[PDB]
Order: sequence, then structure tokens, then C-alpha cells
Amino acid sequence: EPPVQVAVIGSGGAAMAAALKAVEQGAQVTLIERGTIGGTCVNVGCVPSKIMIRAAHIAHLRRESPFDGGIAATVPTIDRSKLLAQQQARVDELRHAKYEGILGGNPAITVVHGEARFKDDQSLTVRLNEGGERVVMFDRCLVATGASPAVPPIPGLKESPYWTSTEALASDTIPERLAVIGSSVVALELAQAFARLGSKVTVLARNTLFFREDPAIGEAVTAAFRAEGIEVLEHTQASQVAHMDGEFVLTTTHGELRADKLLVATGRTPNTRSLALDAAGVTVNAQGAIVIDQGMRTSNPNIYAAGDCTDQPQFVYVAAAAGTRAAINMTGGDAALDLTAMPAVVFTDPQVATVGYSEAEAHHDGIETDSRTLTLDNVPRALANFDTRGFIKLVIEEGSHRLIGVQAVAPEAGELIQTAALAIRNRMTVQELADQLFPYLTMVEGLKLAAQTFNKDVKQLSAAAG
Amino acid sequence: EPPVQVAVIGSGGAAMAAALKAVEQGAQVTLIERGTIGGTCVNVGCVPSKIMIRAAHIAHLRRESPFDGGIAATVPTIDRSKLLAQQQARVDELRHAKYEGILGGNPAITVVHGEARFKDDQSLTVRLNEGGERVVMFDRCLVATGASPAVPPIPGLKESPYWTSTEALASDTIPERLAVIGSSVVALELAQAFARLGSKVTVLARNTLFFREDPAIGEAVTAAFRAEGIEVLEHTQASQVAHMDGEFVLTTTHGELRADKLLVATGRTPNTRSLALDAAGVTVNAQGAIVIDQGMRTSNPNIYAAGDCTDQPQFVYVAAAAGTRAAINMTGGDAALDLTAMPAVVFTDPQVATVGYSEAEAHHDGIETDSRTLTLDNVPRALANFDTRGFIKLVIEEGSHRLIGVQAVAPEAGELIQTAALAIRNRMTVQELADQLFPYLTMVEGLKLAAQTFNKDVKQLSAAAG
Ligand SMILES: Cc1cc2nc3c(=O)[nH]c(=O)nc-3n(C[C@H](O)[C@H](O)[C@H](O)COP(=O)(O)OP(=O)(O)OC[C@H]3O[C@@H](n4cnc5c(N)ncnc54)[C@H](O)[C@@H]3O)c2cc1C
Ligand SMILES: Cc1cc2nc3c(=O)[nH]c(=O)nc-3n(C[C@H](O)[C@H](O)[C@H](O)COP(=O)(O)OP(=O)(O)OC[C@H]3O[C@@H](n4cnc5c(N)ncnc54)[C@H](O)[C@@H]3O)c2cc1C
Ligand SMILES: NC(=O)C1=CN([C@@H]2O[C@H](COP(=O)(O)OP(=O)(O)OC[C@H]3O[C@@H](n4cnc5c(N)ncnc54)[C@H](OP(=O)(O)O)[C@@H]3O)[C@@H](O)[C@H]2O)C=CC1
Ligand SMILES: NC(=O)C1=CN([C@@H]2O[C@H](COP(=O)(O)OP(=O)(O)OC[C@H]3O[C@@H](n4cnc5c(N)ncnc54)[C@H](OP(=O)(O)O)[C@@H]3O)[C@@H](O)[C@H]2O)C=CC1
Repeated sequence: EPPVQVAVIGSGGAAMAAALKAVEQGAQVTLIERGTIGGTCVNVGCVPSKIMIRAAHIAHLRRESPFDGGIAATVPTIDRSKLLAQQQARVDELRHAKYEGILGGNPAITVVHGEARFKDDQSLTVRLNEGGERVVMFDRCLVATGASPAVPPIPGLKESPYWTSTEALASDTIPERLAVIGSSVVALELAQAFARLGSKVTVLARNTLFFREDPAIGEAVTAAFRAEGIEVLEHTQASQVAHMDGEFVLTTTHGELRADKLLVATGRTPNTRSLALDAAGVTVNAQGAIVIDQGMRTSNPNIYAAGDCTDQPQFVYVAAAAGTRAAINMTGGDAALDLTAMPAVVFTDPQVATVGYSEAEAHHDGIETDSRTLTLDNVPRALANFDTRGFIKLVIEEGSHRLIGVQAVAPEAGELIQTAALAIRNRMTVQELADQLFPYLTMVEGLKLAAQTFNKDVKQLSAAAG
Repeated sequence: EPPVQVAVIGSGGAAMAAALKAVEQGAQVTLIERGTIGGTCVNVGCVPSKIMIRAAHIAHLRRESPFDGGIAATVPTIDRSKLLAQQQARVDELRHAKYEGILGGNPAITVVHGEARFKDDQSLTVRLNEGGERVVMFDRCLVATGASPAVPPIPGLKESPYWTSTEALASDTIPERLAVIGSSVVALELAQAFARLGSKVTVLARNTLFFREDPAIGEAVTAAFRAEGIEVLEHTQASQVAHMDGEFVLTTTHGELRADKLLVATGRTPNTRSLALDAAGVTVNAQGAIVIDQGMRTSNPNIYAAGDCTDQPQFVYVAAAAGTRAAINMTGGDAALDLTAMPAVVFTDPQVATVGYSEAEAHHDGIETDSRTLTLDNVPRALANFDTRGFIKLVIEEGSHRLIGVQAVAPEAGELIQTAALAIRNRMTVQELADQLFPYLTMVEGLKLAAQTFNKDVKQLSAAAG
């Protein structure tokens, strides 16, 4: 029973989880990474972005609050060089501790610095970063190559000095004027962060914000953004980009827009063109994403794929869960990833959080539904904070009354969404959820209150009644 | 089938919930209140305190943050007159909308302004606020008279101008120096609020903070308090209070302590001495609390009790839940209050939150346990915030591995505790909890990470792995 030889391409959340699990299951791992160890999350994604957003939150609350009648506010001076140094130090520390140190301190793992492609379904050719090549033979291989920022084909954009999320996060100055092309998670998390740290921000949204989500979400976020001075140009696209006399000049229907920096946040495409997937019989879809089943199996039985390079949702917790289960299956087990109560959080303020079905998604799947939308001016916590921006929306199956989805725009929406996720996992009805005790003056109490509106008027119920 | 005549004494969370439910069940309610409509929660409790604490939070973050290297901070000027006006306006608005307007706009409810006592088990004598008396006959009666701040018998205290929570919340100035006697929820929520709004605060704790809770809680809170300049004198009591030359002078073992204002927060005693409970055969315990079963039944079958005047936990959500169920039982039903997954939240920063059993409580009930304590320096969200004060502690039944309690000291602990409450309600094991997807970079993810440490090393696991 020789150790199974497992090859892993990448070192992000999917690859790390797979490598560690494979080792735990008795395999010898060869991990190939072309760039910085740790991939997107630690280096240019979740961690640095959430740090910058937290800095932004502090800046914002120093600038303004619902309590300014009685607490003086100031325009705080911002030293982005110091903020960036702090951010990078945590990134570097986490990469060393949770990635480099975990791979380096493990004798069942060989790390190769190079770019891999398939030679056949049992071997990779690696172009080594120090030059030349090496062949890596494997019994099983996990492709976990992630994704990269997409670039729309706008004339003049390619040759201009524009930013993706990577360059934005690595910037050592807050630009006076920031233009943002895009209208989803990356665009809006970063637009609000930059605005709060001092930029005059203009968002060019080709449709409306969060266009593919329940429309209540985009409506609430758009209003929030406008309320703190972020310009949101809906149904607006740039037809030309130019960079002249040190600034960006964007041609749009709304007229000419000028800015010091331009962030383009228009999706992330799977990193698969360099892999020679045809050499291993691994099928992709029209977007270039590797097609997998619930066991992370590709069209080739020796090759698995996990994370953003596949057709599954792009979140680090999905990538990791998928990597872990791919490893089980590569080492003789039988695991499947279940996404039925997969929550998602957008780190704007207020936060967006979702889990399960929107009304529209349920209808498209042939489910009969009812819903209730509780505005935050009904939530004691929001009233005590004097900030009632947002809502909590509950979606149920008609008849069974089973909770099947929740969408919320609220401060701490990301915290309360997990109570909704566990309710859905446990197949609870809204009456059962409403019957549980919740602490008074928490945002999560809003789930109880929303659940109660399926049977009675919120305005006619007394404090913590239920 | 004549309408059942239900009398309710009080107008707080228990009484309101009962009155409304009784009416919904077809009864005619006579509600007797000696003071301001709405009782403790709306007027002098939960609502005004959480408002003041939120004001304090803004003041604090304007003063200091983990991002001060790159974001300038100031000592904000505080106008407590304006803050108090804002606070009171929300209190007054909520009393009108959720209490007065709900009672006044209901023809099945008669409100009597006076102090009730029992004449016998079918009638009350009410001393009317406008003078004279009235007898109220009833079929069933709910006693929901709440509690009042307790006063320890310290020489000189009684005749000094000290504060309870009521006077503290109603104060129009921030005192330069505030002394606090007490070491539990009221003392510590208000001590930190006043400190953050500008007071130099000294807490006299007769033992340690949160003495009756898992000791990890008090340790974390004490450290937090000291870290922001609140003096915590453990194992310290005042043996004499004097008020001389405009200031309080407290004699203690640590020597003489002087302050401008003194808050005494040493418990809340049930309001039952004025009720003539012996006239109706209603038994109290040694503390004066009305003894009730899970159906809120007293020793007299026609008389029920709910909220802080009983021996059940003192929270507005318990009082309301109990009032609602008492009403069901007063109108021919069969309901019981289940407190097995009753969460609790303390609105310090970081928050304290608990649900279910501590290790000690489990052991005292004959349950065999294991536990894990995850320090917050292991939680991505806390690391991204550069604030790793606190912990998340999980308690399980040995063998079954069922989660039976959670104690947490963390920002947003009150939000994440509800996920723990639902896990416990649904009888989940820690492995089952750990197997659920949680969003990355939320505080609630900490529950997943803690759950995972029952089977493996946190430090050896990669980002969002599970
Ligand atoms: C700004 C930003 C913020 C985000 N915030 C969040 C968040 O808050 N929460 C959340 O859940 N998700 C977030 N995401 C998404 C999350 O970061 C990704 O879903 C997750 O990191 C994907 O992990 P992965 O392992 O699939 O890929 P990656 O982490 O991208 O790793 C893939 C690795 O493979 C390497 N590679 C590619 N091709 C080859 C090859 N041929 N040979 C060798 N090496 C190769 C790449 O260099 C890369 O290091 C964010 C993303 C961005 C961009
Ligand atoms: C500062 C503070 C902060 C708090 N914060 C929280 C929190 O964040 N969350 C939480 O869950 N709980 C909190 N509590 C506790 C919560 O407020 C109480 O548990 C809850 O309000 C109790 O409700 P109740 O209906 O039992 O009594 P109450 O609201 O006290 O109502 C009792 C009423 O009966 C009246 N009354 C008494 N005797 C008679 C009589 N003989 N005749 C006529 N009328 C009478 C009283 O005047 C009073 O209005 C807090 C308490 C305080 C003091
Ligand atoms: N908190 C978290 O969980 C985070 C997660 N992520 C992950 O990364 C993924 C990628 O994020 P993101 O880049 O925001 O992309 P998304 O795939 O979420 O959305 C694509 C965005 O690009 C717009 N778009 C596409 N093409 C064009 C074009 N030619 N011109 C103008 N706009 C265009 C879309 O507009 P329209 O909608 O109108 O079509 C939409 O706003 C996310 O979906 C998420 O899974 C990223 C950051 C944070
Ligand atoms: N967020 C929330 O849920 C809130 C809830 N409440 C509710 O109201 C209740 C009452 O709160 P609180 O007044 O804090 O009382 P608690 O009953 O929680 O605690 C009593 C406190 O008084 C101290 N004490 C008692 N006698 C003396 C004495 N002679 N000298 C010095 N100290 C003394 C105790 O010390 P030791 O512990 O050492 O014995 C302890 O600190 C709470 O238990 C809670 O149920 C109140 C505020 C907020």
C-alpha cells in the first residue's frame, strides 16, 4: 500500500485545505504554485480588503454618526502609508503562519515554485520560476488555480494605468477622485472603503447595484451610498478610457468623467487557459470554468478541481470545503459538498447577507413561496442606534411554512445570517423560529420579528413578545 | 360564554404581552399601573441604557482605535444635555407607540392608574393615583409588578444623594469622577458607558467581576476595562458613605475614595411587599419572589405571575414570553415556558454572551462534559480588526458530543450567541456545527473554529478549512 501521490496546483484556500487533508489521509503531496504562496485570500483578497474596510469604518464614524448632536465629529487626517504598512504586516504574518509554515513544516509535502500544465492525465509539466522544467507524476491531481480580475473590452482601457482590486488594495495613497466600473461585491466593498478614507467616488453601474440579487438589496445599498456622498450612476457605461495630463478621462452618456484613479471590478475569470486541460480530458464550460460534480470530480476520474477555477460559487469557505472533500475522494473516500445553506456576506456598511432562496430563485425552481420584508425601523437595535437603513427579508415555502431563504441589508447582517443558515439547515418553520428566545436589542432579534409578521402585525406586538 | 375578566398588575414587558394575548384570546383586561406606562424596559431599562452605550461607543472610537497609526483621533466634546434629549425622545416615542397607543386603542382593555393589592383571590383593591380607591374583580389575575434596585445597608448610603440605574440614565451631566458599587450587568454596562463619555470611573467589586459566571468572563472584561482606564477594585467594599463639600467620600480598605457621583448597582428585588399576597394565598420565596411553575401558575390557581417579580431569570424577553403564556393559561389553554436555550447578552465592549450550561453548571447537574476555549486571536475577524480581546468557549456533553453551552466575550458576541442557541435547540453535536459553512471574516465563524478544536489543532488548519 504505497502512499498515493497527489499533485495540487495552487496554494489558495482550496489547495491548502486539500493538501493538508490529503496528508492527513496518508498521501504524499506535491504542490505547485507559480506566484506568492497563499493565493487570493490572504494576499490580495479577503484579508487585506476586510482590513481596509475596517479602517474605513473607523474613519467614517470619526467623520459622522447619528449621535453628532451630542458628540463632536472631526475630519480625521489619514496616513495611507501607515494604514497600508499595518495591513501588509498582517497579510505577511498570516501567510507565514497559516500557509508557508504549514507547508514548510510538513515532510509529506513538496512545494514547487513554477507554472503547471497537464502533459497527460497522470503528469504535469512545470515551468520552474528559476528556469527550465520539471515533470510531476501523480496518481491523482487537484486543480485549484483560482480566478483573475476580468477586464471589459472598453477602448483605451487596456493601455491605461487602471486598477484591479489588487492594485487598489496595494495603493499607498488615497486618490482625490476614484472612478469605479462595476456594480457587484468587489466594486462596492472597495468603492465605499475608498470613499470613507477620503476619495470622491463615482460608481459606473451598467445596470443597477447588485443586479442579479433581490432588487431590495441594491435599492438599500444605493440609498446608503448616496447618503454618504458616493455618486452612483445607474445604467451607465464608459465607451472610452483615456489617460491624459495625469488623470483618467472617461467618455460616458452622462458626459465626461475625470478621476485620478480607475478601479475596474467586473468579475473574475477562472485561471484555466494555461493548463492544457485537453491533454488530460478535463472539460470546461463556456466561461472556461472546470466542470465538477458534488464530489469535485472532473470529466477525468484521476483529476479533481476546487475553488474559483470551477463553476461553483466563489467564496473562500466554499473553496476550502471543496478542497477538503476533493482530497477525501482522491484518497479513496466518498464525500460531497452540500451548498444548500451556504451564506454570503458583503462587507459594505450596512452589510448585505443572504442564504438560501430569494423569491425569484425559488419560483424559478418551481417552489411556491410567501415572504415578509421587515424594515429596520422595526428592529429595536436599529432604533437604539438611530440608524434604520435596511431590512430583513424572509422567504418560506407555502404550505409547509419552512424557511428557505433570508436576505438582509443591515449592520452585522453577516452575523445574523448564520442563525438563518442554521434554521434552514434544520428545516425550521418561521413559527418555530419565532418561538425561540432571542436577546432583546440585538440585530439578530430582527429575524424573530420578521418571522412573527407571517402571523401578525409587528406594530401591534409589544416589547420582545413571543 | 361571558368574556373572562383578566386583571393584570403592571405595564412592563410581562404585563403588555399578557394583556394583548388575553384580548386576542377573547378576554376583557383590566390593567393597573401605579407609575409610568411601560415599566422598566422602555422607560429606565433596556432602551435608554442601550442608547447611552451606543453613544459611548461612538465617543470611544473617536478617542481611540487599533488604527490610530494611520487615522488621527481626537478627544470629542460631549454635550450630555443633547444626548439625553435624543435618548428621552426615543424612549417617549416608543412608550407612546408600542405601549400607550396599543393599550389606549383597544376597547377590551381598561387602564387604571393606581397601586393594586389583593383583597382576596378574586379581587384587588386599588389606591388610585388621583385619590380614593376602587375594587377590581377578576376571574384570573396576572401579577407582573417587576423589580426595583436593591440597596445594600452601608452606613451613610441611605441619606446620601446616590444614583441607581434610573438616576444615572436620567442624568444631564457626565460627572468628572464616578464611583460604582457592584460588579454585574448593570454596574458594568453603565460603568463603561460613563467612562467612555468622559467620567473617571472606579468600580468597587466585592469579589471579582461577573462572580457567578464562568471565571474566564470576568477575567476578560476586567482586563478590557483596565485597558481603557477604568479602575476595578476587586475584593473591595465601602464600609461608610458620606457626602461632604459637594462630593462623595467612601471609606474602603484601599483607603478613601472620592467622587462626584455614586452609582449603586447591587441587584434588583421583586416588587411584592405592597401586594398583600397572603390575602390571595400566593407563596413567595425568601427573596420575596413569587414562586411559579413552567405555566406561570402561582400557589393560587386563579393567580399567575410573570417577569422580574417571579423567581425566573430577569430579562425582558423572558418576561414577555412568560406573560404571553400566562395569558394562554388564564384563558383555558396549556402552555409552558422553556428556557433551555435562553441566551443572555451583556452590552459591554467587548460584549458577553452566554447560552446553556457553563462547565460548572453542567457538573452541578450531574452532566459529564468537555470544553474548548478559543482565544479571539484565532478568529480572522478579530485579527482583521486588530482587536483580539476575548474568547469563545464551547461546552459539550462527553460521549454524545452534543453542544450544551457557549460563553463568549467578543465584539458582536450577542449576535453570534443566537447561532449557538439554535444549535443547542436543535441538539447539534460540535462536529455537526463545525461541518456547516460559515462566512469568512465574521465573528460568528469563531463558533465553527472553536467547534473544530475538539478534533484538531486550530493553528494547523488553513483558511476557512472545514
Ligand atoms: C478583493 C477580494 C475580496 C474578497 N473577499 C472575500 C470574502 O470576504 N469572503 C470570501 O469568502 N471570499 C472573498 N473573496 C473570494 C475569495 O478570495 C476566493 O473565492 C478564494 O480565495 C478562492 O480560493 P482558491 O483556492 O480557489 O484560489 P486562489 O486563492 O486564487 O489560488 C489559486 C492559486 O493558483 C495559482 N495558479 C494558478 N494557475 C496556476 C498554474 N498553472 N500553476 C501553478 N499555480 C497556479 C495562482 O497564482 C494562485 O496563487 C474575495 C476576492 C477578492 C478578489
Ligand atoms: C438599566 C437596566 C438595563 C436593562 N437592560 C436589559 C437588556 O438589555 N435586555 C434585557 O433582556 N433585560 C434588560 N433589563 C431587565 C429588563 O428591563 C427587565 O427584566 C424587564 O423590563 C422586566 O419586565 P417586567 O414586565 O417583569 O417588569 P417591569 O417592566 O418592571 O414592570 C413592572 C411594573 O409594575 C408596576 N407596579 C409594581 N407594583 C405595582 C402595584 N402594586 N400596582 C400597580 N403597578 C405596579 C411598576 O411601576 C412597573 O411599571 C434591564 C434592566 C435595567 C434596570
Ligand atoms: N464578501 C465576499 O464574499 C466577496 C466575494 N467576492 C467574490 O468574488 C466574485 C467576483 O466579484 P466581482 O468582480 O464583484 O464580480 P461579480 O461576478 O460579482 O459581478 C460582476 C460585476 O461586473 C459587472 N460587469 C460585467 N461586465 C461588465 C462590463 N462590460 N461593463 C460594466 N460592468 C460589467 C456586472 O454588472 P451587472 O451585474 O449589471 O451584470 C457586475 O457588477 C464575487 O461574485 C464573489 O463570489 C469578492 C469580494 C468580496
Ligand atoms: N443586558 C441585559 O440583559 C441586562 C439585564 N439586566 C438584568 O437585571 C438584573 C439585575 O442586574 P444587577 O443589578 O447587575 O444585579 P445582579 O443580580 O446581576 O448582580 C448583583 C450584583 O450586586 C453585587 N452585590 C450584591 N450585594 C452587594 C453588597 N452588599 N455590596 C457590594 N456588592 C453587592 C453582586 O456581587 P457578587 O456578584 O460579588 O455577589 C453583583 O455584582 C440582571 O441579573 C439581569 O438579569 C440588567 C441590565 C442589563
